[PDB]
Amino acid sequence: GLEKRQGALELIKKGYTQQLAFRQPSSAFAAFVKRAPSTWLTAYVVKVF
Repeated sequence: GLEKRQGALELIKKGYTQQLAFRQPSSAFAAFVKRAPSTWLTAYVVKVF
């Protein structure tokens, strides 16, 4: 379709920002800022990022 890529990039940037909201001070990630850090999720975030 083309031209629809720009709208896709905004979704990636938006998803990136949201994921940062769940980033704990330990630089790790989890389902919530309260739940214990998940080794897998933290590793997965790196894979996509």
